Amino acid sequence: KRVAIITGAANGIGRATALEFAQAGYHVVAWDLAEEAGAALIAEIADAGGSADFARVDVSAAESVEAAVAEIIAEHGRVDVLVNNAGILHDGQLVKVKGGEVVKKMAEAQFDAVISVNLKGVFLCTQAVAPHMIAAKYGRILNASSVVGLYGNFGQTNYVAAKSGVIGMTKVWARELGRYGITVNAIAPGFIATEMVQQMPERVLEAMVARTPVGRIGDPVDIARAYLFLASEESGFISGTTLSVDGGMVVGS
Amino acid sequence: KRVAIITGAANGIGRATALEFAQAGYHVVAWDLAEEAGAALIAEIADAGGSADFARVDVSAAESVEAAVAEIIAEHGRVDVLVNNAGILHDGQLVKVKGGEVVKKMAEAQFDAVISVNLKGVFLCTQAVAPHMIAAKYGRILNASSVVGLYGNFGQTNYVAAKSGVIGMTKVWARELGRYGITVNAIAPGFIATEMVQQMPERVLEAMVARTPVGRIGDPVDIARAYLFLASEESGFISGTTLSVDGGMVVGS
Amino acid sequence: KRVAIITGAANGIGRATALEFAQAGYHVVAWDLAEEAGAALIAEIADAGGSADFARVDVSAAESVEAAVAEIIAEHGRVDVLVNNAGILHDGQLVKVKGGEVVKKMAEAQFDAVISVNLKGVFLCTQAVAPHMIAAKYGRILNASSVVGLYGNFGQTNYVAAKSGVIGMTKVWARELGRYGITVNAIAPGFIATEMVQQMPERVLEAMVARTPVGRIGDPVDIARAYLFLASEESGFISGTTLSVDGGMVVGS
Amino acid sequence: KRVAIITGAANGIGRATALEFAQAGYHVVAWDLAEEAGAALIAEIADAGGSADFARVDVSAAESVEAAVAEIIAEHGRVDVLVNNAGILHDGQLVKVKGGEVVKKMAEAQFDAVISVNLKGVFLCTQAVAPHMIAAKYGRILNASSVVGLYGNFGQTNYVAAKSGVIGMTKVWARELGRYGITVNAIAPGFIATEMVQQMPERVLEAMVARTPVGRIGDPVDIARAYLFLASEESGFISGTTLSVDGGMVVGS
Ligand SMILES: NC(=O)c1ccc[n+]([C@@H]2O[C@H](COP(=O)([O-])OP(=O)(O)OC[C@H]3O[C@@H](n4cnc5c(N)ncnc54)[C@H](O)[C@@H]3O)[C@@H](O)[C@H]2O)c1
Ligand SMILES: NC(=O)c1ccc[n+]([C@@H]2O[C@H](COP(=O)([O-])OP(=O)(O)OC[C@H]3O[C@@H](n4cnc5c(N)ncnc54)[C@H](O)[C@@H]3O)[C@@H](O)[C@H]2O)c1
Ligand SMILES: NC(=O)c1ccc[n+]([C@@H]2O[C@H](COP(=O)([O-])OP(=O)(O)OC[C@H]3O[C@@H](n4cnc5c(N)ncnc54)[C@H](O)[C@@H]3O)[C@@H](O)[C@H]2O)c1
Ligand SMILES: NC(=O)c1ccc[n+]([C@@H]2O[C@H](COP(=O)([O-])OP(=O)(O)OC[C@H]3O[C@@H](n4cnc5c(N)ncnc54)[C@H](O)[C@@H]3O)[C@@H](O)[C@H]2O)c1
Repeated sequence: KRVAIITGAANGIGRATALEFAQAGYHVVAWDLAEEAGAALIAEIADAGGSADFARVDVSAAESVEAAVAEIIAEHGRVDVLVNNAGILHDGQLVKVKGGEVVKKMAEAQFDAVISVNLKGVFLCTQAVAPHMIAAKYGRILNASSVVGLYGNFGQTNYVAAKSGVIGMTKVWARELGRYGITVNAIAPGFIATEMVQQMPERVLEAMVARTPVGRIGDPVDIARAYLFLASEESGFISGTTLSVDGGMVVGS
Repeated sequence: KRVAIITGAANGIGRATALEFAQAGYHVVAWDLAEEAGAALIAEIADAGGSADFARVDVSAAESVEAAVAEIIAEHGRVDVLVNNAGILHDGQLVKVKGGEVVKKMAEAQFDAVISVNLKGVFLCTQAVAPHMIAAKYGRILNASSVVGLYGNFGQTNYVAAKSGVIGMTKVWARELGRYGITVNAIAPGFIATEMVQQMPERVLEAMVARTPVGRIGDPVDIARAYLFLASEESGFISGTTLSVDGGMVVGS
Repeated sequence: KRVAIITGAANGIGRATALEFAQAGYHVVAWDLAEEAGAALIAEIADAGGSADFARVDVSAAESVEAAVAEIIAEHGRVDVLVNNAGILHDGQLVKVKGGEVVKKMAEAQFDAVISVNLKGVFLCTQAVAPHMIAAKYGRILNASSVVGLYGNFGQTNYVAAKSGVIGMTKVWARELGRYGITVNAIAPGFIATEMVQQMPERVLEAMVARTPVGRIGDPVDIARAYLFLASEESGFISGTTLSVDGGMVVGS
Repeated sequence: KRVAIITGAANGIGRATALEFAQAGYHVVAWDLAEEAGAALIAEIADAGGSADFARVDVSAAESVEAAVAEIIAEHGRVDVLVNNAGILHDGQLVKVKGGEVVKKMAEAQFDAVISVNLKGVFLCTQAVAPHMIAAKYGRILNASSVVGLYGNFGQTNYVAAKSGVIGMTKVWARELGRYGITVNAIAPGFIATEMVQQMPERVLEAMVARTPVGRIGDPVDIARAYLFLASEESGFISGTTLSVDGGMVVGS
């Protein structure tokens, strides 16, 4: 069993990814802040007869991430795959104006928070697993971007900055780590039925479907399967790329 | 069985993709100009326990394409998949000057021939199977682009025009056909050792590999499995995209 | 006097560009199929104290292009700038299915004619001018692409193929011709108020503006001033790029 | 006189941009940390008969930025243009290895410092001028990206993240601000002859020119001119775009 670390595993796309990798025979190491959801995931994988650990790790805390990787290596001796999927949102206009003045603007903290998890988290986790991958002459680095990182989107300064930034780091690490048997790719999901989207008002959802050529909101499973494909020992000639899984949706103006 | 049309099936990437889809349990229809190699493909397929047909088809000839699609429908009733992989190269600088005179230039015919096969052939083939995919409310269209369609390349005015335009058409068709259960994607391969590439000077291949982060020339098999994955019934939320399989290679200037 | 060839000069963007370049002090050579509007353009340029010639040229016809470049060399001894702006539209769905049958489809000739003018024509004009730019060790090649070359669009298989493909050739030629003092660039306009556009249903034009961030249809002079800038002898470090002038409009799906 | 804020104005591209805007008749407010160099710039602009102020502003510090904008509005009543050109570099591999042993890795504070100036600072500055531009129904936001944000680059994890992220933020702001007469664009310079590049070894510089189609390193004035064009009151239909000024250079792997 190859070992795969999936961050943000306790919910949504990471939950699906975690499940898919386990069913495929990976030993899954699941990272998240959400401990109850974490244990629930493990219960789900045990019910499906898979092999996996859960660990409470903050991807944006260097000391937390370093300690987590050391424990994996001491227990299992290898990290084959890292999926950097942990994320957060705090949308809002740069400045929101009505009646001759600013009624709201994106809080400096809201900006910093989203960058810390969605950009800096990717850097920390990858930096931490890389030396092991190099020594093993193998690895798979898989980074969560977004369709929104390609086109931009209203109200998503911080989130777009992070997710376009993640594609950039993916291109760098592709170049640096190839010569060591490591590939580095990103995935850019469209609208996916995780909890945020499933809570959207009725009119907004059906417009989102109408704007999507294939005719639906995507499922976490769609992305999980995409990560599994990219992680294959047979996907050694795929590196430095961004695979869109967005039902053909392009974010109009 | 699901039916997959693979154009340019007789050699290289087409041949591997044909062998690959039939092994996965598709019924393959192989189209190519090269009858001898086409027949041998079918033989190899049938010996391995697969099912396939070959037909001599010039993808650039509308009448040829239309008849061949009608034959398939008459025999098998369906077209689940089309891989538009057939292509040719005829490289050359736009213009080559010396002694104050043009001494060589990309001939009109050689511009036209690459356009005809690599661009127009993709249009004709897709256009012919499209109505059958619509009625069945299911389809997979898969188009052969190139890394060089992304970045451009010295000496390839014609090939790059075709391969960049193929991505354009991929985006249109995704828009037009998604409503009918059809996805439309492209693959853009990097350096892949087909016949011609295998016969390139050792020194040149070495420099090509040196420019490739994962550290080798690619194999037809790398591409074959990429189409297979995009062609999956479980890959229905991937559409309008360009999947790069280039080992991380970026064509620098 | 620097000499600038403007193709499709009789109307729309081309007409504004010729007026613009002549006002800046270029000697303009206007190429178009439409002599009536062509000859009037020159009259107006002359009225304003500028310098310009008109020639009836089919940019898709190699002989007619070659002869016309020769005539310019014989008269003026030089070509400093070529603006490949000549274009045509013939839209339509790839196929249109009803009653279980194809009731309309993009005709082979529709596809071909747009490719011929919008892609081939750019190749022929650039090929014919290039040796003179090479001898002079100076040149500016400027290619008409479209916002729709970046994102694709419903109903535009042919137009998108050609415009995405024009960007591809722009990248090749930049690579081939830079060492001779020549830059090669493209512009991708959004919604611009030329003939057909100005005649579109008010309600449709209103929808198009609503999709445009800066809140209006563009004007041909928006484009003409962008070519002039790229054409500048002080724009010699811009090459291989695609300048978008689209008011921030992104063609949603 | 329109008012333009140029950040990182004391050296390199910022200095040339400040001089170019002054010569165009803008009142320039130059921002930088480098005070002596700040005074010298003002003295240069005075010698050329222009109008300009210098202020010591750390773009990464919210309090400093908002105090600086408030002083501009109190003194001049308007901010027409912001060029966010300030930047820093701290290069190095994610993980540097020899002997299957890690000899260096990108320090966390190294990652954080570059993100702080090159990404967050852009967000702070724009956010600080934007309400005034909205009130006035006019504005030009112009963000410094890099060719490296397009293709990635060995040893530039932190810098590429920032510069690719800046492009993302550019796309968000285009969407949000267009309705108020405000445009938002990025420029992506190639290799430009500022101090760092100028200090490069002979052999590395040679190869850099060799790999640049137009045959030289760019000059800061190349980029100054491009910012000026994009900031023109006649460039109101240019928004949401990234103009490359890189001499046709594409960063090979
Ligand atoms: N779902 C979408 O609509 C969508 C769209 C586009 C792109 N994406 C990408 O897919 C990724 C996951 O999206 P999602 O929809 O499943 O969201 P999600 O909320 O369902 O899951 C995020 C998980 O990450 C965890 N998490 C958060 N912060 C963390 C930290 N600092 N350390 C560790 N763990 C942490 C959360 O607790 C949560 O379980 C995102 O990073 C995003 O970039 C999603
Ligand atoms: N192999 C590479 O290095 C590489 C790289 C980048 C892109 N590609 C591409 O992927 C595709 C396959 O490349 P390949 O390397 O396998 O080339 P290939 O020469 O090995 O195979 C091409 C096949 O298409 C057939 N063919 C040609 N013209 C035709 C026509 N008019 N009608 C029908 N059939 C026809 C040929 O007979 C041949 O069997 C190509 O179209 C090309 O666009 C290849
Ligand atoms: N105007 C737009 O809305 C728009 C938008 C996006 C991209 N473009 C591109 O910019 C260019 C100009 O578009 P436009 O709106 O000004 O359209 P237009 O119809 O007003 O002008 C087209 C001109 O090209 C000429 N022309 C056509 N065919 C020719 C041939 N074979 N030889 C010579 N000359 C020829 C026509 O006579 C006409 O004068 C087009 O090539 C188009 O691809 C335009
Ligand atoms: N010149 C090149 O080779 C090149 C190539 C690509 C992109 N760029 C980009 O264009 C921009 C300019 O590059 P340059 O080469 O001209 O750089 P430079 O180092 O010459 O100048 C950068 C300026 O920013 C100032 N600065 C730094 N931190 C600051 C802070 N926190 N607050 C305020 N001011 C601060 C510096 O003192 C300096 O004057 C950069 O942002 C860079 O991203 C440059």
